[PDB]
Amino acid sequence: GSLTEDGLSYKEKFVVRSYEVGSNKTATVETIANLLQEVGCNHAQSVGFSATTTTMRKLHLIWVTARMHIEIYKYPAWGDVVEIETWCQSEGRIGTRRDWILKDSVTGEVTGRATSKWVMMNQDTRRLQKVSDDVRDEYLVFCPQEPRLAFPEENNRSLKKIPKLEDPAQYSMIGLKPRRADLDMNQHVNNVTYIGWVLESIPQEIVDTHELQVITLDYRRECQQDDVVDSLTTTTSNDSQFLHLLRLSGDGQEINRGTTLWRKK
Amino acid sequence: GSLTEDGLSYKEKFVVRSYEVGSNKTATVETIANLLQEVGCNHAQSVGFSATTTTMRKLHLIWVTARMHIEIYKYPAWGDVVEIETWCQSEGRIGTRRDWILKDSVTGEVTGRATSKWVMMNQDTRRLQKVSDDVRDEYLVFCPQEPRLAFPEENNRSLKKIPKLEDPAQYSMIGLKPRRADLDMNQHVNNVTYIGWVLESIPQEIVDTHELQVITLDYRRECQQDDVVDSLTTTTSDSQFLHLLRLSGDGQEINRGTTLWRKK
Ligand SMILES: CCOC(=O)NCc1ccccc1
Ligand SMILES: CCOC(=O)NCc1ccccc1
Repeated sequence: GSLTEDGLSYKEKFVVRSYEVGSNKTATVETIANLLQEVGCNHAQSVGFSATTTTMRKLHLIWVTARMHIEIYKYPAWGDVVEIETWCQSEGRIGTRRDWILKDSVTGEVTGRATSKWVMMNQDTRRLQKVSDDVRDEYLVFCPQEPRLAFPEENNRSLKKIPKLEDPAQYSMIGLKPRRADLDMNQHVNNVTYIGWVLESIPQEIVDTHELQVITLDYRRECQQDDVVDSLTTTTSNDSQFLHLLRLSGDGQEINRGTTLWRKK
Repeated sequence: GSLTEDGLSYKEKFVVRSYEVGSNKTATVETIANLLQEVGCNHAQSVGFSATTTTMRKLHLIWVTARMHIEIYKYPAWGDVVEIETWCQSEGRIGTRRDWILKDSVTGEVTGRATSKWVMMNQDTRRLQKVSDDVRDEYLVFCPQEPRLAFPEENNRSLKKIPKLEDPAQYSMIGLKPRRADLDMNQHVNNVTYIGWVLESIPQEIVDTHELQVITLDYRRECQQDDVVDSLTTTTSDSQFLHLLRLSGDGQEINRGTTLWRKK
């Protein structure tokens, strides 16, 4: 992959693999989500991140995900090439945004888009805090300074407030735990695993007769390597919508909330 | 990916991804095993399986893995390229073999090698019958006919009988369930998941101080979507382990094997 001409965005091509696809022989939303992170990390490397600015490293600070939002119009087939463009933007003192555009390599038509909100956190204490002006200065030179949104629309679904699922839940999947393959290189649960866990409460019948169109996922706390998770779904609706809650079963601590939206094939 | 000049093997180059590596920033054996299955699939397509031969699809037969054996000398780093070459061979009417060699694309030096044993089964009934001369002969024209072995050496790890762990196990990890990411395009649990399930009972202190050099794994029976799996490990010894996968209730064996780890 590579930096565009202006050096303010990054593109990479991916061939969809046999094991990356579901029962339709098209890419799963967990697969899309892993390619979104691979191309993110490849952009980070390309602009010099050995992913922390100098001020970040001196204050033991990191980017962490507060929200992921993914809209898929077509899931690429087994053997197909998808093209993903990525870029970041400063959201002033609040945090940063990474956005993505997925294309069919052959047609050049937009097949997907995704937006994400990141906040600063102390790695040691886990305390959230503001982007300082020193840090802003530092990474603002890798970012288009005029707006560039994957989701421009005036009331797009990617910014909506998400409520807490009320007990009892219409569906549930109980006693979910990560294995070593769920962990990243820093031994934290991969952010994509949460997507998988949220979807495990969707009944097989919805998955067999529908196509996932939108997923909006808030991150509240992390699951540790020795935590166990309960996944809770309630239908809220030709389009099926759901509301989602992930919580630790060792006391019911909220770890993620979310909404999905599915159209019949 | 592409067939070699003679049309009798397939090579492919893979760039190791961020999420495919563990705490030392080199590929997991699960990443390696996923890459082996992708080059295998890509080879099947290249020689005209758009994987079932004629008379195979007529008597509802499929290839299923009996054994996977993997030896790693160096796990590729994050952003490195592993070049894997793969090829099949006839093992008479017993079954079929698929072999792999991995190399550092910049050095050309071998970094791993993998062998796998495959038998026929119906697919509706799942009865493990053997290779006829229609479910054969049709696939020999894609195989080197003279022997070509990732593991040539007589008396060698990859062919050894594995025994059954005796209760009580030294370590265990209980209540393992596959989620939808664990299923393939036929909604069967992907064979790579059992590898993950077997290593889950190796204690973290071992993973933190050693590197896995060898994994031998037998496949006895499939784990279904609503099955629950228990993973059991005992040191036999470098460290050596004996492994057993069994279904959480009745104690139905699904997998047995052994691993071998060198201190870093
Ligand atoms: C800098 C690399 O980070 C990403 O691109 N992250 C992608 C992602 C975020 C949230 C949930 C799942 C995936
Ligand atoms: C024909 C395509 O299948 C493969 O090559 N699969 C490779 C594999 C086998 C057993 C366990 C893990 C991986």
